[PDB]
Amino acid sequence: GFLVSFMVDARGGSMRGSRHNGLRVVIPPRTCAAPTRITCRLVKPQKLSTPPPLAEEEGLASRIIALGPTGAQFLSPVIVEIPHFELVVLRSENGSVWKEHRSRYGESYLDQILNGMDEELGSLEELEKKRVCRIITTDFPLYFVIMSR
Ligand SMILES: [Br-]
Ligand SMILES: [Br-]
Ligand SMILES: [Br-]
Ligand SMILES: [Br-]
Ligand SMILES: [Br-]
Repeated sequence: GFLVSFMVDARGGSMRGSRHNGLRVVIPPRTCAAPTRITCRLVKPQKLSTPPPLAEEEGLASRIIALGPTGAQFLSPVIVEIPHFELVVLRSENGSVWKEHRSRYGESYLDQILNGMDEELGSLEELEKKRVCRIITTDFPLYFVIMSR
């Protein structure tokens, strides 16, 4: 099931998914007060009871991302990079409603978010080229998914 599964604590850590094709979770130092097992698994939209409702011009650009523990709340933002097949990040807190995810910090504060971490994050153009989307979030909802429009 799980593409990513690792223990992390206040020192921070990260793990690349086992398919080694862009999926990656970065938990910077101090974002995580107590020891936590961080996970990620991908779900097929049909496994869902309420899939993302799309308008005519909208499609899914990724599989549905389930980050664990569901509902985790970090002390500062964490980074999740997701491969995709305009791109918007949708999230569903408990699986019933879907809304746009917007990082209220965003890409201009990436260095501050990383908090000294010895991790190399590539630019947005470098992510474009690799077809990878970077989600900056301070919590884990039941689902993320990348949507095109
Ligand atoms: Br992976
Ligand atoms: Br990777
Ligand atoms: Br606190
Ligand atoms: Br909805
Ligand atoms: Br954020």
